[PDB]
Amino acid sequence: SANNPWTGFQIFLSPYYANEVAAAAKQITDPTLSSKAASVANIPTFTWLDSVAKIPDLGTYLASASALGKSTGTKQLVQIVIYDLPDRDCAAKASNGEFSIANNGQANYENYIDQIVAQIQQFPDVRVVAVIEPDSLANLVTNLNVQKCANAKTTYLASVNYALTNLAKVGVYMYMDAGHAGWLGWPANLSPAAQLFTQVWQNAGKSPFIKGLATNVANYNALQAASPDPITQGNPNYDEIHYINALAPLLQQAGWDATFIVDQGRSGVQNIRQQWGDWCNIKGAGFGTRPTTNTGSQFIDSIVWVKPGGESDGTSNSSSPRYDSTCSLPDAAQPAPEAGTWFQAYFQTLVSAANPPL
Repeated sequence: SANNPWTGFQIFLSPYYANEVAAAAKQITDPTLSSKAASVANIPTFTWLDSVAKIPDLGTYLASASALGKSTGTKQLVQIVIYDLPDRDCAAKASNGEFSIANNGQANYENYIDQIVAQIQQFPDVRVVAVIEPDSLANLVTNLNVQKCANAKTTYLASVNYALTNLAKVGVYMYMDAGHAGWLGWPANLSPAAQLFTQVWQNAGKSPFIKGLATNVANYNALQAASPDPITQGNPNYDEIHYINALAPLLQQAGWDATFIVDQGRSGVQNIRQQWGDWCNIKGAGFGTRPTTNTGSQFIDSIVWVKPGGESDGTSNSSSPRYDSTCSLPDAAQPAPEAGTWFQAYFQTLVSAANPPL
């Protein structure tokens, strides 16, 4: 499209990920690998607003970005993930969301959005790009047979709508999560997905700030695969570019000339999964293509690092109340700590296996 949110902006680097990476790099004993690891702090990632407790951090990042812009002569851009739906991750065996549909989930989520908007409103000289609710709408395409998802459908739609409608009022550029090629990219899922995303876009007023969709968030697919990963058998859309090429025209027909961003933060190593749906701490993952607007596709505004590589996807301890057995599969790195917390061994392998090399 004409307006790529990233062009002409300097991405604000997460200080939290920078601190995690710096602390991680000094534990890496090999001096050469340690310095490659340290350099990861210079690679832009998305900050996950996975709870209300993260909202004050958003405020600090906006204010810091505003001051950095002025100190360096640049316009700054802060990258966030909106990730706090009630009954979050409805098809998972476990979720870490603080809100539940049964306990005023929708009102509580609206207040979470209101607090985010109230921060963003104070810093108009900082641009914000937001990924909207990973692991949400995609479940409403393929997983309505999951009773928790069926029961969450109206709340997911209403809450995502509230986020889109109100973040648009403060000029946030938004990409709705849209799963990945092995979820919604199956040819038979493309039209139901397009119908859902278009309805969501319509309900939120077709705001031009709703730029399109984010794919491969927290996943491991190739953007452009040299040869199909065996996990993809039966799906001609075996990588993200095939998925996006197939989905984009369906959105365009509805009057939404949507563009896309693609997570590649853990895509450096292909052919590491036994089944395509295995998502938790996949062993042997490497850092992938660094974020860039040089995407190789008319439809793709940026390759991004949404999931911050090195933060666990979930614990492998079956005694945890948050335990999801996906995290104990043979292709999941174990033992693994609780979701979101630092997983040092996994980070070190992400560095060692980075492709392109760091």
